[PDB]
Amino acid sequence: QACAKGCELCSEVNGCLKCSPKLFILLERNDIRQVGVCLPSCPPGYFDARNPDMNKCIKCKIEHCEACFSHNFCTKCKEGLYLHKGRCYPACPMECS
Ligand SMILES: [Cl-]
Ligand SMILES: [Cl-]
Repeated sequence: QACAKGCELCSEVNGCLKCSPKLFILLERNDIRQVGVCLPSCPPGYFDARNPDMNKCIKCKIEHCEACFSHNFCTKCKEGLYLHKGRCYPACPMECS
């Protein structure tokens, strides 16, 4: 008992579905069935979404994006860039040096 270590909610087929709140679920949609792992931190280019119940790694390979709510779609760009449909756009508010 009870699931892969660190896993709270566990499926015989898809593996972990909800990690304990310490950890971050990574859901690698690997061909073809989906499999979850529980990680202490997310892999490169994943944003780590924290929530009171749970944490999750969300793919966020968006240049100059600070956060993604859902897979590769930015919900907050770095200061001075403009966010439009999940992407980040310069310019660039005194002057722009
Ligand atoms: Cl990163
Ligand atoms: Cl923004």
